[PDB]
Amino acid sequence: GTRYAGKVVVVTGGGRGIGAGIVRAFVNSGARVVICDKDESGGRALEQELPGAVFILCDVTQEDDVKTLVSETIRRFGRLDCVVNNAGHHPPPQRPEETSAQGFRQLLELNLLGTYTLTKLALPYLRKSQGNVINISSLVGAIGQAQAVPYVATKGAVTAMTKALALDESPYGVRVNCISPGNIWTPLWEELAALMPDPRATIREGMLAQPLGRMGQPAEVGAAAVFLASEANFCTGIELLVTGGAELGYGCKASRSTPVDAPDIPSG
Amino acid sequence: GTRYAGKVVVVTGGGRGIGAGIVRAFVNSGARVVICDKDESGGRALEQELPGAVFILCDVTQEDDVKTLVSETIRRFGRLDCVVNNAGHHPPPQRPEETSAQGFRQLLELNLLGTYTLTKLALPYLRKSQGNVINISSLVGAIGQAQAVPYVATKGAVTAMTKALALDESPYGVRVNCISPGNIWTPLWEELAALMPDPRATIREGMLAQPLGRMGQPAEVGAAAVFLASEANFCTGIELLVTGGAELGYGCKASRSTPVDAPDIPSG
Amino acid sequence: GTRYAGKVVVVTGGGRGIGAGIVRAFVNSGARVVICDKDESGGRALEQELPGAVFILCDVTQEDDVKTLVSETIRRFGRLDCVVNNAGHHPPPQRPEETSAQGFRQLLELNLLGTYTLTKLALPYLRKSQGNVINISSLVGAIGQAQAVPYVATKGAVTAMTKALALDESPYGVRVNCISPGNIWTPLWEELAALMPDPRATIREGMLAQPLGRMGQPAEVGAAAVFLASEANFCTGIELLVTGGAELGYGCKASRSTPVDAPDIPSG
Amino acid sequence: GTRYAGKVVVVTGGGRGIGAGIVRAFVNSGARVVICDKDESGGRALEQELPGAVFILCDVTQEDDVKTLVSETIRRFGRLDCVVNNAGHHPPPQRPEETSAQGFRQLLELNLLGTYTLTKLALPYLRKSQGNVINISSLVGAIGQAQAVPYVATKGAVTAMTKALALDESPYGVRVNCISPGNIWTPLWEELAALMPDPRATIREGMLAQPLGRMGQPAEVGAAAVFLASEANFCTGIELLVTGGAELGYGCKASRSTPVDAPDIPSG
Ligand SMILES: NC(=O)c1ccc[n+]([C@@H]2O[C@H](COP(=O)([O-])OP(=O)(O)OC[C@H]3O[C@@H](n4cnc5c(N)ncnc54)[C@H](O)[C@@H]3O)[C@@H](O)[C@H]2O)c1
Ligand SMILES: NC(=O)c1ccc[n+]([C@@H]2O[C@H](COP(=O)([O-])OP(=O)(O)OC[C@H]3O[C@@H](n4cnc5c(N)ncnc54)[C@H](O)[C@@H]3O)[C@@H](O)[C@H]2O)c1
Ligand SMILES: NC(=O)c1ccc[n+]([C@@H]2O[C@H](COP(=O)([O-])OP(=O)(O)OC[C@H]3O[C@@H](n4cnc5c(N)ncnc54)[C@H](O)[C@@H]3O)[C@@H](O)[C@H]2O)c1
Ligand SMILES: NC(=O)c1ccc[n+]([C@@H]2O[C@H](COP(=O)([O-])OP(=O)(O)OC[C@H]3O[C@@H](n4cnc5c(N)ncnc54)[C@H](O)[C@@H]3O)[C@@H](O)[C@H]2O)c1
Ligand SMILES: O=C(O)c1ccccc1O
Ligand SMILES: O=C(O)c1ccccc1O
Ligand SMILES: O=C(O)c1ccccc1O
Ligand SMILES: O=C(O)c1ccccc1O
Repeated sequence: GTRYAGKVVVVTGGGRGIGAGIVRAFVNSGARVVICDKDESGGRALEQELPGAVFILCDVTQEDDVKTLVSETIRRFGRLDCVVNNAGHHPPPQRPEETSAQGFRQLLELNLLGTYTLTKLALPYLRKSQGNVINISSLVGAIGQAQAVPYVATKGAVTAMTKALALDESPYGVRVNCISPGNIWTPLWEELAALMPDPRATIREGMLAQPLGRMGQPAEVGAAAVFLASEANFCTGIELLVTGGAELGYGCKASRSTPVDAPDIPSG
Repeated sequence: GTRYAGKVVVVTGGGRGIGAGIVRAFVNSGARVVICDKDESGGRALEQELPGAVFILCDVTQEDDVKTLVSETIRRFGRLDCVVNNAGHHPPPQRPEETSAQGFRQLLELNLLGTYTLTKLALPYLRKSQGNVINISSLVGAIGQAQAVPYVATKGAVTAMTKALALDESPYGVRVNCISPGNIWTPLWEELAALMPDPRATIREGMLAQPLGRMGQPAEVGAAAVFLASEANFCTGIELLVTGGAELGYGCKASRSTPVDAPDIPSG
Repeated sequence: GTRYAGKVVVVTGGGRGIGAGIVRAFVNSGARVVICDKDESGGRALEQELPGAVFILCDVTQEDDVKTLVSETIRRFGRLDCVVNNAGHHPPPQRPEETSAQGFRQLLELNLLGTYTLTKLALPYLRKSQGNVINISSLVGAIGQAQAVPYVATKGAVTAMTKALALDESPYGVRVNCISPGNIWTPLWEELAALMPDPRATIREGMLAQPLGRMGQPAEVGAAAVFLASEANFCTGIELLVTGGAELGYGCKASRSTPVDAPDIPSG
Repeated sequence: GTRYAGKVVVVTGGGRGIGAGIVRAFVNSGARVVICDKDESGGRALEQELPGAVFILCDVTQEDDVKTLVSETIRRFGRLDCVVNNAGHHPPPQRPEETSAQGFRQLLELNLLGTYTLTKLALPYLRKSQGNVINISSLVGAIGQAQAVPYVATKGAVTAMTKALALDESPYGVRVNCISPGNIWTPLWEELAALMPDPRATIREGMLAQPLGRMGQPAEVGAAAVFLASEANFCTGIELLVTGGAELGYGCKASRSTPVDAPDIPSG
């Protein structure tokens, strides 16, 4: 592959799940990939497996880690063409009264402000390279999700901030886009399902949520990212849905504790 | 009620279902309402029950009926303030290979071109009154629907044409908006459910499609219409969703004939 | 007016601008309105002018102020039917490198977490009343805005969180919706324009941004809010646009420092 | 290139403009491309220039031409993997009173029913190949356009029908997606600009409509199409925007004949 040959790419949270999918997709396209992750285990494993992937330990909520990540990427590689803000977390299901403003704040540090800080520090270099930014939002930013008020809020923020940055940076030719994956089968998905009374039933409901009848794969988000960076030169501020059609058509939305009348009083 | 007192309102398909809901809502607001319907039974009944509602027999696919409707409304009432394009039909479920281009054309005559013809003839009078147009689209125009390719297409057209008209008519101060109802309990809904092997199970799936756990009522669309005409003077080209939240969150979207793997191969 | 008679309504930032528009609209509908504002001047003025409007000093970023606001509203009035989260701020234009993570955080405290905290504390009472929540987001949450990365992000968060809450609260019958105003002529708009080299030229560009050719008024957002609370019982999780059509059609989007070729090389 | 090697692709309107962009992009990916066009000049030229591109004369509004196109593609190539419905026309600017129902109908035959007829006949073969459909809609389907009520309506229909087909065809694994290009520099764009009093000023306004400051190219839509067909296996029913950001941020929307007050009465 040569669609992104020699470009320098930073992927946050690139050590597993969707981030690793994106890392492999960019390596496959010929890029130099800086894996940024707070966990050294998965990243150093990719670094050793994929030459041209390199691991730099970095928590994106720690402003110094991000300055050092950026500082090292330029020092080590002389340029920066693409930033894929992927580091993010989804808490276990929580009703609104089970969330705290403190938890919300911590989650904004990761999902939103981490994405913002790396982008701020990266923009002077992306301007020189006429690079682009890719943020990994989520479909629930667009249509909501049950028991995930903080998470949904951070993803609504990422998608909107992507459009704001696209306007601020178009005078420099720097594109700024986001991918909104639906249900992607990842360790995070697996870890969350394992907290449920019936994990496999929960995973099954995850697959049935798509007209296509399955969850997506990290590789498929990785292809979407490589397309945005390498072949979508007239795309900026877009929200690319990788969702298997989950947002389409009617479905079972009234919840298992939601009072529903019998079908003889259909409209109350 | 006085929020729309003495304004002259035309409601197509106003003889039953959502159209009658809208007719009652405008009468309640003090308007003069011209009920336009191809069926005389339901309309003349409203005309007799509601003074200030008046029935004019008119098939909106028949250009002469629409010229005569418009011609009679001005002759009889001297002005035209509001056109609610509601006349529309939803065919029984049909797979794509069960539709014909002829059926599609007939359905466009009603759902789209009927709305277009009345609007064209009404605009010279709406310009003088600084009136507005309200089109009744559907949520499936926005998110699709199974087994309804022609219907969905006509509703995608209505929603888009609403925005085109809003731009063409804003120099005159004529607002042009649409309501996109989700599942509304109406005779049409009832007639379609009755074609199913299990009508009440189908109606129940209709109610479960909403987080609110019920279908909407015609009166609730009627309130939305009266709000658009009488109190939304800074609204034009909007799509007002009356859907009970159907478009929100994940749901059961993989269809009963869609191959789905077991939850041990979640992503294929 | 009687469309919301005797319901108890809290409006944050109700002391001027859009908040005061909403306060007057609910008072006009017959509600008991608790004006919540951090500035006593504008609120106490409304409290004295409008009986049935009452002012309670409260900064929504101060968790104790919000507990006390909620505690006093129930103690004083015995119920809570409607929360209009309107308190919000738009900073002066700032390029991305002119924003700080600290400023972003402060802005999230107001625009997002203030809305979240009042909603959390209000929900137990809204559940009993089968009330509803109305958040005042912004159109730029949906389509972005130049030189406003933090602000846009907080409004993307508000709009998404509205959908998350609508799902979490539909089992209780509590609707949760937002209004996304476009350009509304308010003191905040005036204050921001006054920071510009040519205020009136800037205000003029604000009016030209709408096909309707003007900015909106607070009263028009107030009507939209009263409609959501009092007549949109089948609406939840919707984004109601009060924008004068700003999001429609093509416009002048390439910025005054954006390199644009001459029209003989149209596509680069 | 090998991303779509040996797949059989039909591109309607493939003889020039965006269609030819898509044809070259698929040929470049290794596909067998059947150029379908009503004009033989541009298509036979591509057929001779690009081996593996083949031209079949076909007007998509003529049901027999489409049956013969489909019949010949299978007979000649034994399979059908991808249908790119691109044939479409944009009439010169027309106010609503300058359109006729007849013109509207003719435009629906091309833009909508042509897309529908080829898809119907192609689906039995796409099911066997687990192929996909790509419709070329337009951004104005989503946000409207001035003086283009019929055109906008047909494109609203194409985008919605894409979602309906995606639901109907997901049980077979057949993806169905659309691209919504903004302003793309093509012969059609050039022909329309040439009808204006100042063509180059009009082209310049076309470029300024994008934050990126230029129009798109056919090659860029071609890349988007090849991505949808060859690498977006978890995408169905999506609307991929190729618009240079035109839908983002505020712009000059109040039209040159739209009454606008001076900036001392900003909100009427
Ligand atoms: N899995 C899904 O279905 C899904 C859906 C929509 C969006 N997303 C988004 O995709 C991204 C990845 O999701 P996933 O399922 O692959 O997650 P994951 O948990 O499987 O992997 C996330 C990676 O990010 C790293 N990370 C976490 N916090 C970090 C921090 N502070 N600094 C640096 N690295 C950090 C983790 O160590 C891990 O390697 C997230 O932003 C998530 O919100 C996922
Ligand atoms: N019912 C729903 O759930 C639902 C959902 C979304 C949109 N809608 C739309 O709302 C509108 C009304 O739906 P409904 O369920 O109330 O339907 P309905 O069948 O119950 O009533 C429709 C009315 O329109 C009249 N009509 C039909 N064809 C006409 C024609 N050619 N000329 C004049 N009048 C004509 C009928 O005679 C009838 O009185 C339609 O446009 C429909 O697409 C309905
Ligand atoms: N003006 C516009 O064009 C526009 C457009 C879109 C959205 N909005 C939103 O509408 C809301 C009001 O905007 P506006 O133009 O009327 O603003 P404004 O400045 O004119 O009034 C805002 C009010 O909120 C109060 N407030 C501010 N911070 C507060 C806090 N921490 N606690 C309590 N009260 C607080 C202020 O004292 C003031 O009374 C904001 O949320 C804003 O983002 C405004
Ligand atoms: N140019 C733009 O800015 C733009 C923007 C949005 C969408 N689009 C869409 O993209 C498509 C192509 O646009 P373009 O600008 O490249 O147009 P174009 O006029 O430059 O080329 C269109 C091609 O389609 C062919 N065609 C027309 N009618 C046909 C018919 N009945 N049967 C078969 N072939 C037919 C023409 O002969 C021509 O080769 C259209 O569907 C258009 O609506 C274009
Ligand atoms: O849809 C999501 O955003 C999501 C993210 C991580 C894990 C499970 C999920 O459903
Ligand atoms: O959702 C619709 O458009 C609809 C319309 C009429 C009848 C049943 C329906 O689901
Ligand atoms: O569009 C906005 O969100 C806005 C809000 C406050 C002031 C000016 C504005 O344009
Ligand atoms: O935006 C469009 O759909 C379009 C299509 C063809 C020509 C010019 C255009 O603006």
